[PDB]
Amino acid sequence: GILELAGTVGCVGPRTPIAYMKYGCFCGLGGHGQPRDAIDWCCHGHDCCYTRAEEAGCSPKTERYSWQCVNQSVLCGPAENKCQELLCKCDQEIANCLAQTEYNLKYLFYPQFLCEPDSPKCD
Ligand SMILES: [Ca+2]
Repeated sequence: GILELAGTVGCVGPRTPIAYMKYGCFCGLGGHGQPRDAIDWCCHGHDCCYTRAEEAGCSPKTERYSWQCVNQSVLCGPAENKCQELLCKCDQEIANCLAQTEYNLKYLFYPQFLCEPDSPKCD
């Protein structure tokens, strides 16, 4: 859920999870176009992961799962069901992806209407 997502990102990265609430073309609700930078690419991959999760009958925004932060690393506990395993994997992935990125203020609160119609395909 959003709680785990915020927590996992906060656990590994150098900045507040809120820094990615509205950034570039993909960090934030929905998203399309050309990912503006490394951070935006992390969000694109995360959007893709969440979509796969949603198609599997999971609820990315609220489905709770067990995890732990040890030495700034996300540990996904033994998953009970597939959805818990998938979501933790998704959040763990974006948290790791964002950890070594540089933040570009020009993309903070970037106007979504400037984002192109075509987006990169999901893996
Ligand atoms: Ca998004």
